[PDB]
Amino acid sequence: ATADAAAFPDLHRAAKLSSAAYTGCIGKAFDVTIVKRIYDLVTDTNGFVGYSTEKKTIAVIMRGSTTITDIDIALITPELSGVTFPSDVKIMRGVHRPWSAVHDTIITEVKALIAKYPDYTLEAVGHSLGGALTSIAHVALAQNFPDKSLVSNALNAFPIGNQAWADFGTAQAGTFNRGNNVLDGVPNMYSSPLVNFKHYGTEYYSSGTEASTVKCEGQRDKSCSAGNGMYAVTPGHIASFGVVMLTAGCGYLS
Repeated sequence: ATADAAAFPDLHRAAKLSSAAYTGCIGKAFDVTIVKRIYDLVTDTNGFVGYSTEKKTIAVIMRGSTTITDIDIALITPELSGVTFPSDVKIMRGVHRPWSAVHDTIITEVKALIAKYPDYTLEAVGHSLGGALTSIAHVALAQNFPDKSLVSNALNAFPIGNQAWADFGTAQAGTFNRGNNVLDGVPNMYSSPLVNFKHYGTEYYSSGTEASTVKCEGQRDKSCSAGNGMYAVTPGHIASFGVVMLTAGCGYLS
């Protein structure tokens, strides 16, 4: 890993937006005006779609679980509208199922927003399960909207598929970032050789400050999550880039 303080402001924003999704902010989440509220009861999938006039983006913000204290890790062949998966790609059902429940609703709203704001770029963000969802959202958006710039920020996320999945994620135009925190073992789930799920993207890592922010080398840099000695839901999971989930508020008076 190498120092990359310059990465911190965008990841800090991503963490604020992710916190807003847990809070259930009304009208807006910081600079994002929320135009559509995404909800699936059975999969408890929640999130927001909207636009930022400040950033000139159309944003998909996914919530994590309402509890972190079960998830289906059976690998399945995924199927999503507007996405063409190679035959060997497999994703865990516990992420494909909730995403597939909301996929068409999200794509439809993004397409409507693109018509209204045709110069805006795309972004996707979320924390924990919301970050795992963002790792599929990245591919859904890249495949459905190949003429749009795209940046996705998955925070504190576990990996969701096999090597063919990770390779397919890497193949997409657009930038997928995995922003992780000290003292959090969730990104280390499913790393055992017998299970062998694979990350993609560029990992960034911090202890909550700009100065501590690094850009990691490869998927499992031992200076970042892979080396932190943690597994699953440990104390650092609740925070990302200086934001403790649920404590950011909404930016109402900013």
